[PDB]
Amino acid sequence: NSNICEVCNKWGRLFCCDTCPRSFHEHCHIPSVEANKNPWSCIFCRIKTIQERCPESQSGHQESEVLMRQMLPEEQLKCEFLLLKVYCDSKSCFFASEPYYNREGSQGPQKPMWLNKVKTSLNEQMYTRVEGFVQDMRLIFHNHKEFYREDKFTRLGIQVQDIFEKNFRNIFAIQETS
Ligand SMILES: [Zn+2]
Ligand SMILES: [Zn+2]
Ligand SMILES: [Zn+2]
Repeated sequence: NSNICEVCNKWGRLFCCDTCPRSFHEHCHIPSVEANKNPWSCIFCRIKTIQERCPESQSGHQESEVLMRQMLPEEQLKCEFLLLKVYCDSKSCFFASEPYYNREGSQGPQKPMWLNKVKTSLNEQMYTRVEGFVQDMRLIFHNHKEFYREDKFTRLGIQVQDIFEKNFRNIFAIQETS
């Protein structure tokens, strides 16, 4: 197994996957690494299994259809993995915890949103469709763009949104377009 957490790239108390060489901190893995389960398979392995069981699940899809899917076990897992892929980027630190807004010439957003709030919402099964999860994720970056206006710090939101959107297209097998 790897000697660092796959998500945060630090050593520490790590749990090792039995079917691939990745390792995780307890709360870096999503869902949080399970108490028992020998062997244990990480979320990367579980996602790969879905694809292997149904190769046709990788044919192209329309975003509009994906968003309307109910949050059954497989779509729940896919959103957990997409969330994890965002946390894997170090720039996710800016969007992880609850923000506050006091900047001359800007007003805070009507509906603040952050990664740990989405994490909790997934854990507590508060989304009924894929749409609910994707809307909250996109709202994080949209709030950031709006608040920071012409400050160059707005680019952090563009960067992390791009990581989200690429991973969304990959995980849910969105039809490639020009
Ligand atoms: Zn970690
Ligand atoms: Zn694994
Ligand atoms: Zn199939």
